[PDB]
Amino acid sequence: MENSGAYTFETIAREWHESNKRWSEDHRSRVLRYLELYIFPHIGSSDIRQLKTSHLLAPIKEVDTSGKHDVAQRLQQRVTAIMRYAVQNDYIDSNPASDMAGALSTTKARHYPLEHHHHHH
Repeated sequence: MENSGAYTFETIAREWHESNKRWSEDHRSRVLRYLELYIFPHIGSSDIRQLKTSHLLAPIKEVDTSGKHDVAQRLQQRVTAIMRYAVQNDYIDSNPASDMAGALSTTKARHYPLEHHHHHH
């Protein structure tokens, strides 16, 4: 990229998103403000190349306590997914969130998983 910058956590989310995995992206342009603030509340002082383990989940637990606990899962999935691409691009080397809120309540069976091979742009 000629214009050096925007290498942050923001653009990495766009990278896999532009292949279109989910909808409602039109709204996200504005929602980004609300999202960034609440997804990185106590951890918004760190760089993408310096993420930590599930200790950062503590402030996210706050909204969980409000009874809106389902949103926390929707939030965490971003950092969990992106961090996997981060490891696949090997620019973080290690895996800070190896679990990150693994097993919420009701565990399923997952009989013959498919989530082990994915490649299509």
